[PDB]
Amino acid sequence: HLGKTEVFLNRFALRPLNPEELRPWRLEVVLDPPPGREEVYPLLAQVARRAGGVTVRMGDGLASWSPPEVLVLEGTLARMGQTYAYRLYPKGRRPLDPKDPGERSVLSALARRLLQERLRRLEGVWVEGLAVYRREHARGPGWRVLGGAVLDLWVSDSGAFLLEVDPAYRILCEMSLEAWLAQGHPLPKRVRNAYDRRTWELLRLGEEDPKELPLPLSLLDYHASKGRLQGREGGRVAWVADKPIPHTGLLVPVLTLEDLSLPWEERRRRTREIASWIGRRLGLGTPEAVRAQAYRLSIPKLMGRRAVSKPADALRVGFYRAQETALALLRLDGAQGWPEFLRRALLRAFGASGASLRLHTLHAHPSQGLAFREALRKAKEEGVQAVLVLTPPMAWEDRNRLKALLLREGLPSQILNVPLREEERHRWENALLGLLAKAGLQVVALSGAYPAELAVGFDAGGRESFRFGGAACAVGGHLLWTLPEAQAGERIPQEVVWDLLEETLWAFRRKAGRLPSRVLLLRDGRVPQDEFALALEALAREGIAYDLVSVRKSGGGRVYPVQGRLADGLYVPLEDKTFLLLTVHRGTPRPLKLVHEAGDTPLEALAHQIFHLTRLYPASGFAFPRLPAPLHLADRLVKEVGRLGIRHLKEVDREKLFFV
DNA sequence: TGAGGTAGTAGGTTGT
RNA sequence: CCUACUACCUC
Ligand SMILES: [Mg+2]
Ligand SMILES: [Mg+2]
Ligand SMILES: [Mg+2]
Repeated sequence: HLGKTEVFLNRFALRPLNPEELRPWRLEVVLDPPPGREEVYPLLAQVARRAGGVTVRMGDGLASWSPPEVLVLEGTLARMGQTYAYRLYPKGRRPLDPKDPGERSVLSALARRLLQERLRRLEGVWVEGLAVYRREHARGPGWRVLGGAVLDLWVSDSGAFLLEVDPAYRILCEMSLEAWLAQGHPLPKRVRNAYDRRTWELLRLGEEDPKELPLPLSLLDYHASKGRLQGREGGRVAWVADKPIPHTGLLVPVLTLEDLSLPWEERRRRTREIASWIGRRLGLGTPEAVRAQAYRLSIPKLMGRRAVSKPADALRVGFYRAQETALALLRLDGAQGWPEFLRRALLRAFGASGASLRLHTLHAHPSQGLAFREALRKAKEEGVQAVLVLTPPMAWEDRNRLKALLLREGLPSQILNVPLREEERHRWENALLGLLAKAGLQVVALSGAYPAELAVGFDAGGRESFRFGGAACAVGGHLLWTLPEAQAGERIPQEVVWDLLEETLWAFRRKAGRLPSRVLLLRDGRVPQDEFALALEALAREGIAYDLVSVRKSGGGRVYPVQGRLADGLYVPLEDKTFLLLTVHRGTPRPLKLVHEAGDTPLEALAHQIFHLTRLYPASGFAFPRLPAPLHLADRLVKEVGRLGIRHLKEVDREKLFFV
């Protein structure tokens, strides 16, 4: 199993803190008028920033790595109107212990402030936050592309600086939203006001006069009175958007699509060079790239009717559990009837599978109106389970409407763009897999022994002020989804998690004849304090064992091999109850960083299962998703519900995956 | 709307 | 940490 290797990650070990840095200067803060119980953290922190030097926040005070005699121990900070005045008092020096978690926390704070305060005063270039840009990758007429490392410098257990490096580019332009438009470039989709820092969604140009424009004063007079039209020359009008709003000599463009990924090996090179450079110029010593041992993991045994290397091959071999089913066709283009090949391809797959299938054809059209909805009612009534939609590229709005309409009839839909050709294999072969998943068929499954019988993933909606908390089970070592719950933010209500979970327990109970022994709980991103409290409590009582795991996409940094190829499916244990995974294999892989939040399973065992769940995804076809099937499924569910409403999911079978 | 990835651009979860 | 969108590559 454990085909052990050794690969170092994009971190670096540097000189151990000196005695002085272990004894930071302590200061006291006297801000009058006294802040509100609620207005402290953001204020008390902007006071340190104001105080100058490498100083951070120290609980109810400040802590510095700079002699008080070079700080601004008096001044006045302003936050949200009120102008409170501050006053620092030098109050000794307390020794800090890196061995302690709580103490080390502030030292690492100072260390980041150090890195920022010392990088800013280099003859180099910009320093946008944690970022740094040495050279220039390109300098076209109107745009400039500078390249950089994004950095972080913290303190370890032993008390030595740790410097994490990761190369990154930046697209910055000089020309105005007018000189750039006159230079001969199409209208951007994003603009940022040059008096402020707020941005807009540039909709069009205004066929109106600046001076004679009626504002809610005079348009050209507004920006004039505010002294914004000095040293410049406002051009023509422009309808920005949040309902339009007048605004082009004052606006600036946000370049993105207009006007290259770093090669895998050519990235680790620039990573070390930037390190040698940041330690040499900052007097932090010779960077010792931190290496770690990895483990090649067991290959997944994905199996249709017969074992298979990828879900797409399940089309010529057969499905894992194909039941009798009938699909439908909806052409929003000209012609009628299934294309010859899409039919041959389906009958073969269902031939192999052994189940019988009947292709239908909807002789209706959306434009008919309600006549159209009954065309569906009749289709469903005749036994149709899912419908393939051949239509030229639709608009987002028209797309959701049609999707939502069919769902209101209990018919998931897989869209496929009419400009189609037989030799576009991957295209329509995936279209079929996606249709079939939506129909309720289990394309492939996993052969093997896994610690948990049930695997559920939780995520959170998007868009509008509110989100949708949602989860989706995976019965036995078939997949299904549950009815989501609209919530205020990203934290999922404690009893909402439980109820969502309970549904998957009971789903499993329906499939097997018994409650699960053990469940694998996968939360997308960080797991807000105690959002799984009520959940894990219950599982305990009900005598079913568990494992919670933060699956984080960002923050896994990089991981390069000491020498040779980078193997697919590396298990890279890090600290305690936390490890990496490079679950996939053009650019440079971004490893997932998992964190065992509760349970007693060996990390090696979790990593194994998690990695295997990767290949369980139905509409994947010729490539597997980066995270586990359940977590990836919860993502899309949550996404589509938030996209086109929860109101439609009412009459939709939970075993049908409409969101894929 | 074939799907997966990584790579940009914004804006901003939770709990400092 | 996450929520989106856009562009390139790949089967
Ligand atoms: Mg999330
Ligand atoms: Mg997500
Ligand atoms: Mg799909």
